[PDB]
Amino acid sequence: QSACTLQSETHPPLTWQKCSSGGTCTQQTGSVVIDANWRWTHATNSSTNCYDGNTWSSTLCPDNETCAKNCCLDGAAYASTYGVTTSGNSLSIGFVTQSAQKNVGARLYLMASDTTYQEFTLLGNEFSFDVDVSQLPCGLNGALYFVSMDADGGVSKYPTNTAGAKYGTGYCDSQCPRDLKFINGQANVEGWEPSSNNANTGIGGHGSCCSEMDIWEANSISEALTPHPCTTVGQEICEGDGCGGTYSDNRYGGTCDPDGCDWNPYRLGNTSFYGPGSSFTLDTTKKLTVVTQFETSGAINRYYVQNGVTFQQPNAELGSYSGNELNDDYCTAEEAEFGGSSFSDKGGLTQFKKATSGGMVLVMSLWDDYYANMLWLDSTYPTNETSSTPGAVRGSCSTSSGVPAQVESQSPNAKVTFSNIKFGPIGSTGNPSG
Ligand SMILES: OCC(CO)NC[C@H](O)COc1cccc2ccccc12
Ligand SMILES: *[C@@H]1O[C@H](CO)[C@@H](O)[C@H](O)[C@H]1NC(C)=O
Ligand SMILES: [Co+2]
Ligand SMILES: [Co+2]
Repeated sequence: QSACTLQSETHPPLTWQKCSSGGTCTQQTGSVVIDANWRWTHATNSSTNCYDGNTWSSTLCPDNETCAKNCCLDGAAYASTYGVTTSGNSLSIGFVTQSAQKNVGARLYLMASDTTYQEFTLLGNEFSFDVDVSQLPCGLNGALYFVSMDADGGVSKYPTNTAGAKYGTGYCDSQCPRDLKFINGQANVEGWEPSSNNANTGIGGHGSCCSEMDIWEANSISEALTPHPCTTVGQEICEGDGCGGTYSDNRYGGTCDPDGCDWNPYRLGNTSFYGPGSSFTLDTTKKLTVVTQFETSGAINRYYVQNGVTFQQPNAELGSYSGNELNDDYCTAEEAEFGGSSFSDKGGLTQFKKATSGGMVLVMSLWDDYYANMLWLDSTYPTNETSSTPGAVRGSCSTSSGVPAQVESQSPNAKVTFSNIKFGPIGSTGNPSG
């Protein structure tokens, strides 16, 4: 697709700190851009929609190529349409925003310039941020994560995409998402099926796969840390049910691991570590700091800080694994005790290390889950299981929780605030900010 300018595109600014082994940090100035799926897609020479509700224009978009030629993405009113605001080093994302229409959530990328994504090489480094999850109830996910996207949003590989990173093109993740309206400079109208339960979405004939590092998927009740390897590291189109992932009949057929090697302290047995109020180690009514370290072995270490008190990732025991480092032994024991072979089929942390060794794009989002009600994060899942089933209970939310229409109606003022991002060599991010 191309870009149109009926609505101006001004990326909300956002600063962050780049830290050095020598003990100082310096401020960087970036900005955030909203993903192309949230934008108005219209004809290049008029205001006629190419996509509206959950259907495409049969005349403007008779096939994927013609559609991309005829159609453009327009600019975003970040605050009044999408409930997205920044201030200095802080980003806030509202849940439901009512303007001329209702909007739910946002998926945003950190930019290096107004036309390019910021890339981060995670391996050997650590990533620190502060988060307020206090306004996130059951069924919501305030996510901070990385994916192996192209810095230009795909423009160099697919010149029929001229909109680029400036308009949030090129997304991919470990679900091989098929709800994307444009992939590889072509629309996704061919094979489009509107969502049975969402007036605004559907599933197309193509998806977009890449490696995904879920640093933070969380609400006020539950939080998880999850790497997801893919057999192709970077962004790659997939075909229909061959995609696998949540959007396909079979989730395990494809090139990505959609489950991941997840570390959720509640799921692993420490039900007192994280939750609302003073009965938990980390009180989710208050801001907290989350630090994630990518040691060169390919293992992942984690610690938290709240009110000046530091806590490592809590220790877990699972099969023959004992510790608090997310390593090969952990992931293997997880598969043995909780089930599944997706993570190891896709090459585990060794394959994942290929993603963290290269550049990844930072994503911040707030979403509700039209497929599984976020039960996989904060409830018992599958819902027919009980606590006797190992790993079934991931959080304290009811198995009835997280119905999108219900949480949208009941908690429209929900929001997440990410702030004070700091990145650099392991051991460096706790030093003074410049
Ligand atoms: O927060 C950012 C998102 C970006 O996709 N990360 C999702 C992870 O790839 C894991 O995804 C899922 C794992 C299990 C069940 C799921 C059910 C519905 C949707 C997603 C599911
Ligand atoms: C949970 O983890 C915290 C922090 O490591 C620890 O102090 C606490 O004793 C743990 N509780 C349980 C029940 O494991
Ligand atoms: Co095709
Ligand atoms: Co180690």
